[PDB]
Amino acid sequence: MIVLFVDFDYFYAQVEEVLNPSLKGKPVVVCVFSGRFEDSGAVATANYEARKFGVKAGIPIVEAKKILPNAVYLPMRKEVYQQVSSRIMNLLREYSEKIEIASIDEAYLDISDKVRDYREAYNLGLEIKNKILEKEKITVTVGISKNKVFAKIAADMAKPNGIKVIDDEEVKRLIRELDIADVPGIGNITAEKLKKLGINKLVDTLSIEFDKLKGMIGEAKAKYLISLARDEYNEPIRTRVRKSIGRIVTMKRNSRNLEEIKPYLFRAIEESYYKLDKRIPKAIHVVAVTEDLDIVSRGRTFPHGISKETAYSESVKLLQKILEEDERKIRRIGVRFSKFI
DNA sequence: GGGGGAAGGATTT
DNA sequence: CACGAAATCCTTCCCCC
Ligand SMILES: Nc1nc2c(ncn2[C@H]2C[C@H](O)[C@@H](COP(=O)(O)OP(=O)(O)OP(=O)(O)O)O2)c(=O)[nH]1
Ligand SMILES: [Ca+2]
Ligand SMILES: [Ca+2]
Ligand SMILES: [Ca+2]
Repeated sequence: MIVLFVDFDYFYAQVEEVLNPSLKGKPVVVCVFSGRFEDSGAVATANYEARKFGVKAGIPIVEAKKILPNAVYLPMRKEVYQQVSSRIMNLLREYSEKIEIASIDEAYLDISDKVRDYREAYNLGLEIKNKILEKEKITVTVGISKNKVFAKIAADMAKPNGIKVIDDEEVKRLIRELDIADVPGIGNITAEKLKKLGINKLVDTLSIEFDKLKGMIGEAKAKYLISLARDEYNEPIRTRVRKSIGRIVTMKRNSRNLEEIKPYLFRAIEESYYKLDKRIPKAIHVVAVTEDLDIVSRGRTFPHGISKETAYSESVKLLQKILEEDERKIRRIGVRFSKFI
């Protein structure tokens, strides 16, 4: 079982770079301006020239402006990146059929066939990096191991613009040397729940009774960590398919006024439908980010599809339902459509 | 007891 | 201060064999 993971480097930043070469070399920060005030918003991502000074995805634009005032700040253009991504995903098909597109810039290729050992894998890794750097002028980091989880950790260790093979000899030492927090799927919250159990490496999972672990982190993730530590993880690569579409927007001000909110909620629906393009959804949820970044949502599943007019009608009710309960002001508002016909 | 759908959340990338 | 989008998993509630 040989898995090849491809991760496009500082993707958005790099695309903006590609589209305007003069930018290369300078510190670039791709932003998402909320429009509340001046420079309100957050960082979608940044290139390494900015990354090394602490400017990273998540921080407010204002905190980034404070660290690197003379860096280039571009608005985020999601659509563009999307089409550059897909074109690259096509070039990857010319190397395998068994492909899983995890995100806008991640992909696992099952190449157990077209190879047989790692020496001929590290080669296909270079055939792919170079191929991509050529047709689209974009650098990627390749990771190669026996399963998706390790294929990915490989890339993490080798980025940016790198390639790495995690055979088996080392997979053994990693199950003991790797910090549990650096395991895909283990977030900050899960990483911390694992300290209170004495789990600081994968191996420590074998030392704990399964039930005390299922109670702390749930069964799924428990069976996940164990399988990996017990070195028998083998999830397959498969074609993932869109299950939901949506959009959440930020309001210029926080409010509880229905008539003051409806315009944002409607614009969200309008955009969601544009993206739905031909897909008919049976389920709708109205999501809201309260005044203290807490996520609230209400929904309804219908026996039939949902016409645009129905959606308008329903969303207004679901929002009212939200204001009925939570007495907190609303900062962000949006919708999501699922259960397509 | 346990299937199976719903809904509202939690957590991760 | 602190945007966005989508997946999976969890706990709870419910109708009913
Ligand atoms: N709006 C927004 N976009 C994000 C965020 N994190 C990642 N993205 C987007 C833009 C990133 O270029 C893209 C790929 O994510 P990583 O692959 O997580 O980001 P990036 O490629 O810059 O770093 P990397 O190549 O993985 O070392 O996803 C985020 O927190 N907010
Ligand atoms: Ca990544
Ligand atoms: Ca990446
Ligand atoms: Ca992690």
